[PDB]
Amino acid sequence: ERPSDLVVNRLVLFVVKGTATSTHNTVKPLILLEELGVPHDIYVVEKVSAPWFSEINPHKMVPAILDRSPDGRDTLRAWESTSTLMYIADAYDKDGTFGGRNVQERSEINNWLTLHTAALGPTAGYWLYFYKLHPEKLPKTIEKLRSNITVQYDILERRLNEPGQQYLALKDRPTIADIATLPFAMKSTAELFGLEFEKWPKLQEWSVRMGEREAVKRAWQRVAGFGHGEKEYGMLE
Amino acid sequence: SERPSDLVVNRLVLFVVKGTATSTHNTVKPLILLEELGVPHDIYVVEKVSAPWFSEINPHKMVPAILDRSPDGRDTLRAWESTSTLMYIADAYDKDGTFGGRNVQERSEINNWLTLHTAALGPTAGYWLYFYKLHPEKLPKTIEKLRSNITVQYDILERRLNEPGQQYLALKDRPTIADIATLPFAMKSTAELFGLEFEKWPKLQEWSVRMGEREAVKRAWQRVAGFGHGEKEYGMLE
Repeated sequence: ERPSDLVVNRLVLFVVKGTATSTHNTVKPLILLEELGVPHDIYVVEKVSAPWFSEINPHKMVPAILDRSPDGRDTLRAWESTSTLMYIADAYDKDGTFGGRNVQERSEINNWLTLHTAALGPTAGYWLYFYKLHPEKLPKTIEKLRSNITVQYDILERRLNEPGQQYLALKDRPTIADIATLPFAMKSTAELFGLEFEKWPKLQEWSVRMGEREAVKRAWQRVAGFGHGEKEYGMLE
Repeated sequence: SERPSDLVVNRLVLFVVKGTATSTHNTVKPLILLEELGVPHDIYVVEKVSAPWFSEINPHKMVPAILDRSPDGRDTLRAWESTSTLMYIADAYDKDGTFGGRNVQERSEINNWLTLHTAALGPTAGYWLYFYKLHPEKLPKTIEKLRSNITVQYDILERRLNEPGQQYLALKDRPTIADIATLPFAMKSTAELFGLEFEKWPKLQEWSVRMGEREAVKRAWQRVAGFGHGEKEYGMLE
């Protein structure tokens, strides 16, 4: 079965009702969609648990993307934020502006993108679970995860301190790697972790440089408002 | 912080450590693909991942890592994080898209299941092994929760493999970098280390034995166990 209003004519990004702690992963694909000007629709999921949604993403989370295939005969699906970034970059960044133009560029883009996906992303994800969602409070665990977040921030700082290394993967311009990292490496998010983000200056400078991009501003502005517009759930107009 | 005398990049150099039961689950992943594609490569057994010269190669101070020559051969590039190593090898040495994916459709599913493993099972297992063995104190209330999350992942993989003709995680027809990335953390030996009955997920076990029958996978497990236990313990192997 399926919902009535769910129809794919363009890329379809699945999000939830905007909050502080529900947007840090959904904003990632939205930043890239805003950077490339890809035509897309927003579908606000009421219950990620809903059986129809688990057929789209078996991990039962946002973001998730349903899109028609290149030919336009069949539809494609992408889930896990890092997997949404790659799929867009594959299908919409033909110039490799954000995906990488050759093997050498991609090699560094996949390094920093994957580092985030495997280290800082899960570490931050587990931290938020044990802090807010876990029925019991385990402060020894929450402390060890907060300790691991600083180890990651350190690795980002070290990289951004290297000569002319303005962005994480490439010196010259931002890549999906930078988009994947920004939501878990900004002053707002550091403060939530109970960290002084000034301690990592170059990582703070980097976050501000990224934050001043019009596409990043629009993404944060829009992702906050989803589910608080004229339509509470389903396909937004 | 000198780069060791014997460290030279004439071809793809895969960085590993001394082979154990604990030290081959991530370093086997790029080695499986290298064996599957028959890529010419060297093995460099790192004595100390803490060594400052190694931190210049992989700032996360872990294996696997890769130094390789650029396509033209004039420049030197690096790959670190097991999932990053697979994606690089596929990009540089899998032009047919046999494991990397041939078109957008195939890659979409390959990236999905690859990323799931990279973001969910991989980091969950890695945190589980840490608190169990490496963390000075043992906190039972936390460690149980990670084991409880490993099962939720095993359940998602079982649901996928139960779909009609879904012989492999990403694609129906053949194995991809997604399957190579998941295997080490979804096999009977690794399920028993987690204190789980791997029979409870039949199709996932069927998948795990079928992947083990592949000659490239057998060669990888064989070789990765033997690194550092040969005549040369550390440095570039021959």
